[PDB]
Amino acid sequence: HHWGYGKHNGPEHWHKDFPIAKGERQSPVDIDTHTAKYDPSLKPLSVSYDQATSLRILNNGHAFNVEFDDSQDKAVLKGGPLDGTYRLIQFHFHWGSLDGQGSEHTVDKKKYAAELHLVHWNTKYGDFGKAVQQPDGLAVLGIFLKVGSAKPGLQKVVDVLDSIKTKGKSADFTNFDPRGLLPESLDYWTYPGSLTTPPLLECVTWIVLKEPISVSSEQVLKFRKLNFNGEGEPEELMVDNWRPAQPLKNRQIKASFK
Ligand SMILES: Nc1c(F)cc(S(=O)(=O)Nc2nnc(S(N)(=O)=O)s2)cc1Cl
Ligand SMILES: Nc1c(F)cc(S(=O)(=O)Nc2nnc(S(N)(=O)=O)s2)cc1Cl
Ligand SMILES: [Zn+2]
Repeated sequence: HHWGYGKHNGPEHWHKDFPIAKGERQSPVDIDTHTAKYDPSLKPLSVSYDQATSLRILNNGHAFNVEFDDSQDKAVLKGGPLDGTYRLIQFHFHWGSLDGQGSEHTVDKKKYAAELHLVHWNTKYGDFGKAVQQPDGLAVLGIFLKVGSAKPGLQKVVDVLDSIKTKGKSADFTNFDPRGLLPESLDYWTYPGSLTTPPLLECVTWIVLKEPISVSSEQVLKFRKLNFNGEGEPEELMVDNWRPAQPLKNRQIKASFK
């Protein structure tokens, strides 16, 4: 039936309905830190989220998305390998059933407990819909989450999760500041890729931060209490909603740091 992360509709099945699954620039990929090359042509990365307007949080049966108002440039990503301005539309996470797995991208094969994706679209293309029809339509800022100390800026998300336990549920989630989810350093790796979930469109410039943010065991645990299924259907814990590393093929990963 519908794609998912189960044994019969998981990552290894997606190619049947979404051929691009075996394309040339699929994500995520393993980040070989030694093979990644520092790039001088990379302009300073700019993350301007002070005017961010969060609107709501929703369970789409695959993960939960915190959406933002992107009708105006309020939260934009610029600089780095990007040409132009990209507006934040939503962010979500990917996590595992255990602390030892969960991230989509990996660093020297190392898997983190989870991974944060802040999705942005290129303003030159008018809307998100048109942006996903362009090779450079999107820019996703990926941040790894390791288990350790609690991340203050993530608790507001964690505490609202009970109100959107099942697929289809959503709740007002205004005045949330995404800056509270950013690590100290902005050092990153970047490469051309795709969405990590169907339709797996290859319209993404990936920017993955090197420094992980640390979250508490209890914060991650609450992520695992969510449900893939709908309210009246049998319970299936929302865990391991990540796609494994895909072939890098003809691509190079650039580092913004030497
Ligand atoms: N417009 C547009 C786009 F959004 C994406 C891709 S693509 O990602 O390179 N190729 C695929 N086109 N459809 C695909 S799917 N979901 O496998 O059927 S992905 C090509 C074009 Cl031309
Ligand atoms: N066409 C199209 C698209 F390319 C993407 C999304 S989306 O759900 O908002 N975006 C996400 N889908 N995958 C994500 S990931 N894990 O960041 O690569 S972002 C929805 C539609 Cl309808
Ligand atoms: Zn994602």
